[PDB]
Amino acid sequence: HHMSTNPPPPETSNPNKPKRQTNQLQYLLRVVLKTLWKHQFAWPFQQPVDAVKLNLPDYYKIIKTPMDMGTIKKRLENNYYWNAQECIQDFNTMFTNCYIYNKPGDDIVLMAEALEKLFLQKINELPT
Ligand SMILES: COc1cc2c(c(OC)c1OC)-c1ccc(OC)c(=O)cc1[C@@H](NC(C)=O)CC2
Ligand code: NA
Repeated sequence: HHMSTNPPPPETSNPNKPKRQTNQLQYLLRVVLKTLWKHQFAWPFQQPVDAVKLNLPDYYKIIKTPMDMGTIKKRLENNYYWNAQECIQDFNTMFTNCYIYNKPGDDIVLMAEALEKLFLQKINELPT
């Protein structure tokens, strides 16, 4: 009777949202996102959590601000962001969602931690 569904994905396109192309946002796409996207642990993070497919009916009860690298990649390619901080916040939301939903010893958490370490190493060099 009652089907579980996924929420609409986060907005990747809004012509009326203020947006800029900055050196920092270019670095976030060409260096930061590119590095994490190709990482051996990227696969769970390359698209919204599909709670229907993965049989996680509780995921979107716990995680109220979903984020993932597929969304971030589209945002960067679509010039969705006003500043680097908005994009950094999306990465932080993605990692934090994983830590919140799962338990500290879990494989998925180990994966997120490795991606986060690389992320922090790259944003240490954010230009400007
Ligand atoms: C049945 O197979 C899978 C099922 C899930 C996940 C997953 O990717 C590792 C799977 O492998 C395809 C899974 C995926 C993504 C998550 O966040 C990105 C998450 O928090 C959490 C998960 C999963 N939880 C854990 C502790 O790995 C639950 C659902
Ligand atoms: Na947790």
